[PDB]
Amino acid sequence: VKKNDLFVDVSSHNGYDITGILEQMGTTNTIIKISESTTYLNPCLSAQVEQSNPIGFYHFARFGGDVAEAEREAQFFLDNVPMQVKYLVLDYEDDPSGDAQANTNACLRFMQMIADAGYKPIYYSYKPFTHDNVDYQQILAQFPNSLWIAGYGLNDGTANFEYFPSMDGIRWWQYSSNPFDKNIVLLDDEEDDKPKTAGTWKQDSKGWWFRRNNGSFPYNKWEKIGGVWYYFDSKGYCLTSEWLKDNEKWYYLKDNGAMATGWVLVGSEWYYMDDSGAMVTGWVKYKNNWYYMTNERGNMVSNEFIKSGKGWYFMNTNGELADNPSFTKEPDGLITVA
Repeated sequence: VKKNDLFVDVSSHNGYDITGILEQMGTTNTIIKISESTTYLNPCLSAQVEQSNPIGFYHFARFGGDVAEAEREAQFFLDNVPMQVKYLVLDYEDDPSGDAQANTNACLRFMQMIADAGYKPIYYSYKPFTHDNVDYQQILAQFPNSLWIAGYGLNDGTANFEYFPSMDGIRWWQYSSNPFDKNIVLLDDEEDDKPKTAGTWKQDSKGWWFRRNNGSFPYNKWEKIGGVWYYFDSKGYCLTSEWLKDNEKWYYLKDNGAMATGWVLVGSEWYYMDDSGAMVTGWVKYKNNWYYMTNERGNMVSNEFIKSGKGWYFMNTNGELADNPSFTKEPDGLITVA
């Protein structure tokens, strides 16, 4: 998954049919409850797996601050993982001990075991609980960017940035349980592999071209090099800081030539491209601020509305704000948080 992707998390509380909530949510990404303690298994596991595309599974912790117990709970969990996925989650939100350090050590042990098994460990919880019962800084010390934090705000079923939990290392955000658990991804999955580069970059007085291994070079095409997409013009130079329309869609090649993904600053204006590099039009929220973006006839427009109090204010060409809010009721657009 990548920044701003969504996923649902379920347990027996969701039943043997989760096709409905996956449709409402508009994704098949799930994290499914496998187990709890050393003796309980979610009986809906196989149906839920079957109806979705899991990116992880989770375990509901009951070990408190007892390390030996955490070990046994991890093994029971691991022994019941039905398929390989990137992540396995430690759901730590109940039965903490009085000793906050014992709690931390037991969490670290659970997590260390998931790693040793060849998965990425995640610590899941909510802020006030985490603050009272562990040293999360010690978790992040061993497992950077491994947190999945819950913080619902008004819990009205949408992601509302005002209530974003502030903690270091948050990878994913459970932003609501109304009417089922909803999550948004804050960080791209890690890709700790040496990128390829099937050739060598050359710079001449006109620009950058790519000499492939075989001596030829890309021209009039997209080509992925070192994991990154570039577009090369008819003369073999990669485009830089330029718009490109390809098959009806709009792409933006950054100053280093890489196809923009996500929010990208073009001069002084913000544009949002999806995971594929294709510009998204209409209303898109960027944390607290709203942008209405269009590209009719190749005329690229980014209407920015800056938040202030309960209102949002249009920003003119001269970077000037109106005295009064342009709107107080948010449009129903795409919410991004990064």
